[PDB]
Amino acid sequence: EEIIWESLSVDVGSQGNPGIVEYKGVDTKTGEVLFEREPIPIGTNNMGEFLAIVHGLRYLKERNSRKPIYSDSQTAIKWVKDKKAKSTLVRNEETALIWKLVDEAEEWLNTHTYETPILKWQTDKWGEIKADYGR
RNA sequence: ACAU
DNA sequence: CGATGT
Ligand SMILES: [Ca+2]
Ligand SMILES: [Ca+2]
Ligand SMILES: [K+]
Repeated sequence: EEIIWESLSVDVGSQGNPGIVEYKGVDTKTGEVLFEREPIPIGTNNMGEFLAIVHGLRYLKERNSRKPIYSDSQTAIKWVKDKKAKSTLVRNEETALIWKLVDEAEEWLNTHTYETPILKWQTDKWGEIKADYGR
């Protein structure tokens, strides 16, 4: 019902889907960019949404922060909860990098603990998530 | 249908 | 218009 302003917000941006993928995390309150991943040559929107959440978990754990993470992605929130990214993207030579990152993110989830609430950003009521790359 |  | 997902 109410935005939790003391939080981290994440989003993906891409050129094509599948296509070049990047992601970033921002302070929900100020918009300050806290991390940004170098573009990955080929991935999907949902792989990027997933990697952004997991990177957020790692970022907050390293800093002993109990802030929640917002994502607008129903898919990525579920994949994190399941510790399994059920992407349809072909695993081939071209997609090796994104798949390595996804595999490594799952591996981290399977070897670490966290209490970070992962919250759905309600775009229809609140506008675009603060980490949005725009049009 | 809903979320991107 | 297309694609990624539950
Ligand atoms: Ca998003
Ligand atoms: Ca966006
Ligand atoms: K659809």
